Amino acid sequence: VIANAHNELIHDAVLDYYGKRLATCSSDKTIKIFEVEGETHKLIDTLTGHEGPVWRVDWAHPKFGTILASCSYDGKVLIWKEENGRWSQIAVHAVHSASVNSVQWAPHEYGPLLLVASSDGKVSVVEFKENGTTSPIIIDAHAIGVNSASWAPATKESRKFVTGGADNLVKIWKYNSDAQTYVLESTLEGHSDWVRDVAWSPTVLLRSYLASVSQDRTCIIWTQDNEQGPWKKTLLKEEKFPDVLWRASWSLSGNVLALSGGDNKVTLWKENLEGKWEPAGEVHDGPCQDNAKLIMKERRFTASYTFAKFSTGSMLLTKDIVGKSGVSIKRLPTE
Repeated sequence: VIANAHNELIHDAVLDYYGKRLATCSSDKTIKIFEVEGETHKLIDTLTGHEGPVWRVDWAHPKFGTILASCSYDGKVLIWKEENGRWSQIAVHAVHSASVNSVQWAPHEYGPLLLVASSDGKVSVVEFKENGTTSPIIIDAHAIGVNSASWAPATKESRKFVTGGADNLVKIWKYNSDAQTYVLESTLEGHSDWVRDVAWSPTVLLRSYLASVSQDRTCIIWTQDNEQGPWKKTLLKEEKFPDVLWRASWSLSGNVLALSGGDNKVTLWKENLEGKWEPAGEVHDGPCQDNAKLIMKERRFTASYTFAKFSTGSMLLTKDIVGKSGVSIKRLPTE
């Protein structure tokens, strides 16, 4: 009836490719690594190096070894690697001059490719190559600041990714061989406030599925039937959600969408009739019977902030301030 919780200001978490390694990052500048087995989480190492709140973390594909990517408000991205049980920092990606808000590895087919979004208004793509053919591609995306960037599924010029800025816009970028960089292929203007997160669905059918989440308390599903055709705008539901939406995540199959924010619970959404979206599920020292405050004012984060992410093996990890790791992981059949 009355619960005493730990300092769970965890901002992000990610489950590796099998489901044996969990990583969480928080506002207290620390990254934790958990050994996942069954329904219990074993802390094994605390990674330190960031001089500010850590916003995101993302595992690389196991075919590159055990590699973790983390980004922070300190404007830096850190690449961590485990060698014979030894966790060591093996890279510093500090090209951005402002809070780095998101990081995500590309589809393995492209290689050890990292996508980065920053409040400095730019997006960087760095192919780390262990033995050293490594130059970064830097792009101006959302002058007023980029909040999130997400890769598109694999099918060089076929490489694509979506971004969401503090200018209320969603932008789609494709790689151009002749230009030697990613170019703006589309701009979408559905939202009336900060786009908190954008997610490109891995589903492989006719249309392309795209989900944008905004500070205006609405979610938009973007669709594209033919590869060069326009982009259709479709509100998830007709009316606004009670509160701010923070995150969106597509399951690796079954095309199910997981929303963080809006209602007081992580809500799932599936599409079962042409262009109709409906709820398909849901998920639910301080006693509730420092500077993180300021940085969150500028970052416009509130107390109702939460996250949720789909993972291979059909898993969904959500924020749970009561767990040992502060994260819950439920396997979820999605078809």
